[PDB]
Amino acid sequence: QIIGTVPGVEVGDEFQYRMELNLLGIHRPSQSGIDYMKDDGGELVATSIVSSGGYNDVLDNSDVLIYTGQGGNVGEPPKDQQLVTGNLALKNSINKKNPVRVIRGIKKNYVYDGLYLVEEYWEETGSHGKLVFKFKLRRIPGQPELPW
Amino acid sequence: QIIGTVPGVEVGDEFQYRMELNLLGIHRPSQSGIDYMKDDGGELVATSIVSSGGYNDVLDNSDVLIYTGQGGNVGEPPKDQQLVTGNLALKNSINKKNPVRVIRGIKKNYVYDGLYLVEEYWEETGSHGKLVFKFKLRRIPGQPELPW
DNA sequence: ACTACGTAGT
DNA sequence: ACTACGTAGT
Repeated sequence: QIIGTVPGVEVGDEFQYRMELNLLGIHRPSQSGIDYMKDDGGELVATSIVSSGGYNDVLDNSDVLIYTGQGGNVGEPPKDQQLVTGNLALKNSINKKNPVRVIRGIKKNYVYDGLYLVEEYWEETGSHGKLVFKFKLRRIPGQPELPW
Repeated sequence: QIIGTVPGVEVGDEFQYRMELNLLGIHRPSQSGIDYMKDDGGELVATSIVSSGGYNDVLDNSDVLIYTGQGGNVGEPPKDQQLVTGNLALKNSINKKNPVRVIRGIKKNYVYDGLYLVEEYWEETGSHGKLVFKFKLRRIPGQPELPW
């Protein structure tokens, strides 16, 4: 479990499978969009996220990404998302200011996008009355650009 | 889709993931235990099976393997297995006498076991009143032995 | 749409 | 036990 850059993995590197992300220490979960670990202390912090067509993420070709919290049956019946696990880790990552690897799903299937910081999160009341989290992430300046 | 030996894959070769079986043309399905294809004609025939702790397969260290049909919620509520798809392909493979690759799940995760022929199948009435298929497969003589 | 002898992590 | 922004094939 490593925070920040992973040796031998360059911005722009592409992968066919989630399991390659795991083999290379980029992103461990087989399906989950958020990976996290405990820091110096009991607190969870996020290490990497995957945005691949789930959940109405907002990805333009700018430095800012809006990333939807996991769960609540968003993207069984609708229910409130919960500030635990990966959602809570992303939140905590706001205070820690730790880098977070971002992998983006591409319609060969995944690209490493570089490091981002989580700048804030908020709650939204979906079209169903249920809570959804949104995390605003900003790419750290100085990284190679990606074409899209 | 190839019947029989796959170039560069030796009896005794091991693999961590089902997806490596697929990449190498050993076994295509991501989860399904039976892979099949159409032959000269409209008929399905089996090309490979995976025995990995599902379904009460009978695997001793002999040349004969008893392989359970798929479905029926065996290994939702219990229901009759059906002679279609992979089950039907294995059955048809009795008449075709075509080789069938056998991969065995090992408690790094999978081993290629060599080629077998399907010699017969039968039906069994499980402890639930529902039908289950059993296929008897016999390893073709002349192949390297595996330790167990 | 839907079946599937998958997987990792907590 | 249970969650999960997986997958391939038909």
